[PDB]
Amino acid sequence: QIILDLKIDPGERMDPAVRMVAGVVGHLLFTAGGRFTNLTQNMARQLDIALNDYLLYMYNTRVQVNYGPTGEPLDFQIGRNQYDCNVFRADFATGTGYNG
Amino acid sequence: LLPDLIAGAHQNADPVVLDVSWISLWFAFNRSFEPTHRNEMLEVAPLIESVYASELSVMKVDMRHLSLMQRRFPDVLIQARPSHFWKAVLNDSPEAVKAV
Amino acid sequence: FTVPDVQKILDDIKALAAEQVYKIVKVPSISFRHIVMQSRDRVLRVDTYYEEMSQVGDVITEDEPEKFYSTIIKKVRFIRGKGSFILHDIPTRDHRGMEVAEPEVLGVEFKNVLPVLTAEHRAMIQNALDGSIIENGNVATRDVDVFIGACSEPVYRIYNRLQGYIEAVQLQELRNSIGWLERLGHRKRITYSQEVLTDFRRQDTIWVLALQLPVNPQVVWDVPRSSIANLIMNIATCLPTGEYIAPNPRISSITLTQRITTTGPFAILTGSTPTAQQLNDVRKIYLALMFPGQIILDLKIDPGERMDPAVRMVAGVVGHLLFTAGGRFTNLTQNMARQLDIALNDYLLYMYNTRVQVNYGPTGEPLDFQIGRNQYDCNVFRADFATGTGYNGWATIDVEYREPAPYVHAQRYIRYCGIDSRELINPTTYGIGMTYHCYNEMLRMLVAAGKDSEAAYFRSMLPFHMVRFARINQIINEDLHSVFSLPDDMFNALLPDLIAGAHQNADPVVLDVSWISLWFAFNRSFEPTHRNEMLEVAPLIESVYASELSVMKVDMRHLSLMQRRFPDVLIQARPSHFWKAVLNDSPEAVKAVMNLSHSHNFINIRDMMRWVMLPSLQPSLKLALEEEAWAAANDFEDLMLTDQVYMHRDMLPEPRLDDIERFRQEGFYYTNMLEAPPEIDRVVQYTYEIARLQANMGQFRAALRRIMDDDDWVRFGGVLRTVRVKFYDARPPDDVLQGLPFSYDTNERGGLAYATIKYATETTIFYLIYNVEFSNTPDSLVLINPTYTMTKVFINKRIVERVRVGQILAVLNRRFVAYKGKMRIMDITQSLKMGTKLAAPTV
Amino acid sequence: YIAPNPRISSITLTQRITTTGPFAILTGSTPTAQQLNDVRKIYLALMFPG
Amino acid sequence: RMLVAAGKDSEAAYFRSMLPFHMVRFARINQIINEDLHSVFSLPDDMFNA
Repeated sequence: QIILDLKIDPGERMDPAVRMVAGVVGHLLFTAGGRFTNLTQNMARQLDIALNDYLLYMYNTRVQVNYGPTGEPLDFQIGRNQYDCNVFRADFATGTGYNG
Repeated sequence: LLPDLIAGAHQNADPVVLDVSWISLWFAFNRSFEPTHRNEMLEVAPLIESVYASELSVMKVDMRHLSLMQRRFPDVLIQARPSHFWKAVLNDSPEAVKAV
Repeated sequence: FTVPDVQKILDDIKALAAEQVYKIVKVPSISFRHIVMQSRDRVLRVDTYYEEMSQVGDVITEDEPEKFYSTIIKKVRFIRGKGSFILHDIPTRDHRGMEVAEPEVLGVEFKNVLPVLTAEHRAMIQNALDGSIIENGNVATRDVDVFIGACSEPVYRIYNRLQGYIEAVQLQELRNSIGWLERLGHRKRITYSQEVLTDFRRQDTIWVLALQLPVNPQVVWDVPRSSIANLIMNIATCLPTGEYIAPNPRISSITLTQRITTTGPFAILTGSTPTAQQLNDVRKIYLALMFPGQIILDLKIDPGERMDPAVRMVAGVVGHLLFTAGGRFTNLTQNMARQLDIALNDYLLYMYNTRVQVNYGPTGEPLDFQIGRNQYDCNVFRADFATGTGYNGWATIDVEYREPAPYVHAQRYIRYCGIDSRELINPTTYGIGMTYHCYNEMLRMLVAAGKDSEAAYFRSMLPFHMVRFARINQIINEDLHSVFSLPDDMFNALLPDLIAGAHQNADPVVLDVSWISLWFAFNRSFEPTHRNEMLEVAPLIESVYASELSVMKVDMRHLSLMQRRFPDVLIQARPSHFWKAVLNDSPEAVKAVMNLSHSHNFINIRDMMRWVMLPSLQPSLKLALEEEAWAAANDFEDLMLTDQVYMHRDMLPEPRLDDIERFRQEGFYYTNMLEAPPEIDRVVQYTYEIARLQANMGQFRAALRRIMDDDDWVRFGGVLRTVRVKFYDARPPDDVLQGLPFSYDTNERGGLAYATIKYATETTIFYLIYNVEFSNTPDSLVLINPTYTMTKVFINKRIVERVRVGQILAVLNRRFVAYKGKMRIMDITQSLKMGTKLAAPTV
Repeated sequence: YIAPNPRISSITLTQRITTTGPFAILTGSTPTAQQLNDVRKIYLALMFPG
Repeated sequence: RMLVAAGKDSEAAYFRSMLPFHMVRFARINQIINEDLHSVFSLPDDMFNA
């Protein structure tokens, strides 16, 4: 029965890492699938972008990435075991990528 | 509600939309909720709404009766509008449920 | 940054974005009025719209067609702004168990005929008032009201069109606008908001948008010879500003001053210090690298300056690495390549010793030899744009079409030396172990020349090199994607454009710098620590700009067809006349925007004609309103100008009052309005030439008196005349009654006779009412000599009508839409501008 | 007598960077009385051919 | 075409920009010659062709 949203305004300044960690905590802290909902589509997409960008920006020596066909975020495979991050995208009918 | 929101169907129950900040998610990640005591008015919770229900019951009843004369008598109700008897009953009524 | 004129004009554009043409009222504009005579059952119904146009503008004359165009545009804008209103919070009452409207919201005023009515008429008008109903209809699954009112057709069509526009906005446009905008937010790394769509009233609120969001790229691109203008305004609105930083000096300390006793050219150029001109030149170089093809660098050597050999050989060997100028695009003209190659051929020969055997090539072309123990063929490093060798993009993928782009005419993702623009860069550690072909081969031939120190230097600052191309990669592939970018087929032609030697295409601008400038560019790196602040308003700017362009396009399309419809009044005219007519009636913003382009290169009328036959137009409310307005304004009869005028003697009626009461019950009025044009046998066409010869012979006035004794009609000229409406209660003045539709003067000067004849340009229509007194004789108005009137004008449209008691309400045939007073209306057009930029992580 | 548009020789791109004319050294020049006389003479020879 | 062949480009660009001014100056001089000067004191075609 309650819907959240994300606020922007120029009056505040932050380290960009807040969103980098915020995508992770959002995917680990809300439920957006099953038989109900807690998110709306736009901020779910924003969290998807945040998690993708956290999985992309890295500081050690580089590992190899293979990008997928479409321009949707998380369309790639990564690393030595070739783990597919495409399962982490959010869809309301399916509900992958959250606590539910 | 979930098919309503995912299909855009017109619904009676609006899910209330709120807004938080980005770093607030990470802060809420590092907290826990502990109710060291329970609400006192819980011990008088049920009977309250019973009184609530009773008042609503009463008003619903005379609402119906008002409609009767709209069918019964057109000439003394030349300017009949449902808001007329709605406000007439809603004036002579306890202010509590009206405030609710 | 920007020159202040462009900043001022873009601020003016944003200001011009934020005004409102539509209106929200409670009762629509009143269109019909009733004049009550001494007649108690017949009144004069007059639609006030006709007289309302009749009092606007100045007289039309054939000598000034530009003023004619200005008046036409003014009247069209008058009718356009006349009906731009939306009904909201409409009053009503309730009886017969049904909600009934108000006589005011009917749009018709007849309050001044009630007290002279009778009992039966009051009963009938009461029943007719009770007749009107309001239906609880629906639109887009939202409840609305339907009722019947009265309005003139030209306003009604614009009202219907705006209803269609708002229905289309409420149906599909805003969702796809939001989706498009969010795709830009994803790609451009810019965050937006939807808070205003998410209150607890969102389900029952009517949305309004003034600007359509998705912008057609061809509408900006079709502007002829505006490529330079698009470029300059792109770099004005999208180019950000960072800072320059050098790497650790211990690098250059250990690589080119490992030996202290000896020295090299690089050892002397690494201790150099710049001046302001070199910083400006490095600015120019980075500007060139942020825009391939359109910006090309050239060379200057100042007359007061002298070059140094160390400077030039270092310049060549470093410029082989700082540019990509081959393959499918280019960066530098051929002269640049020739001097860089000459400097290379000098650098590979200054220290030539026994331990290196070099086989000189037979050709006289410079840089033709083989060097090293492998005896590598150094002939590859010729700079030909066909193969692209000698640059950085040689043997490297640069142009690709990965995913469906937001901006449909720009699909590109430009990747220099194989790096990708999707990974965010950690510049302190990124780039230790990435490489490509040309850099490695350059290292191999540097060692093959025996130059150890330069090899160590370049290998040391390989990460520096590639990370500043990484920053440039970011600044090119996320910020600069907009409708101002170079179109794909347009972009494909630059290499044929450069190598062919012709200029059918737009010629890219050129730029010039110095030799040591590229050295001072090499050992610096750019960082975008502060992005430009006008990014979040760009989509709004395009939608307005595209709207104004489409407005002038449709104005050209219809106004170019004026002369064919009216030959006799636009005889001496030119297309330049309506060109200046619309230049006088447009805001200054688009004029300045086309000033930045058309100042450099010339345009002509056929350029505009081909521009306006281009079918590119951008969806907007103003376009819809104007298009249906000009469609409604096609009949110039509604444009209060006509030629159906006649000078004909008729007699005013002078009635017999046998019964005062019966005559008073009926409504008698006079008008010299003509029901139909007369037969062609009773009228003769007169021009200036026949009148001139008539005066010349000396039988001018006598001919007119004779032909009018013949009781005929005269059509003085085919020149249009302004029309004017009057109402009176008494006799009109003699000037308008007995007046002549022409002018004729003759004087004497110096033994000669002079004569001039004019045709009247101002004509009027008027209505006369007869009021009688009870104690009057039946022959009170009877005169021995009836009066002469000599003005007759014909109009198709029934401007004024005498109406009986019941026929007044037959006008009720307009289907009007209403929104409930418990609704609310907002607009979120300026809400397009909101948004924040996600600064990339930086070290 | 009318001078040409100043924007033909150069165009600006930002606050500091701007193109320069190939004949920039000759563009910044102003005639004398004799040079005005010569300009008049050229236009008169132009205006009557032959 | 000659200056393009001569490797000279910026001068060619300046002239290609300059051309319309040149030809409209000559268009106006054509108007002056053919319209303004029609008088008996103009040279007849015999002398002009001789």
